Amino acid sequence: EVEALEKKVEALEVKVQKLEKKVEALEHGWDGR
Amino acid sequence: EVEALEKKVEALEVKVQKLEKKVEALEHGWDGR
Amino acid sequence: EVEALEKKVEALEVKVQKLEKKVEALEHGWDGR
Repeated sequence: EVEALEKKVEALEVKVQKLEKKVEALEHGWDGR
Repeated sequence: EVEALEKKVEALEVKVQKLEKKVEALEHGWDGR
Repeated sequence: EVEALEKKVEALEVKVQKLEKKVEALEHGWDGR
């Protein structure tokens, strides 16, 4: 259970980092995004 | 503790999926968003 | 392990709340964002 939760949490960290990059690109208009 | 963490992690998955949909809509301009 | 996971989950909640605010601002154009 705990190890599986560690994996789901890391997966969420990956998804959140991607969202952060995409949101910063939209907020700042980077490269015309 | 562990079961409560499982619930919080699932709640985060729900919030992250919603954010992903909203961000993709903004990035692609779907339906004028 | 479990307490460390509790901390990572709270950190994710903070990041997700920030993303939600930023996305709502972009979706609604708040304050010209």
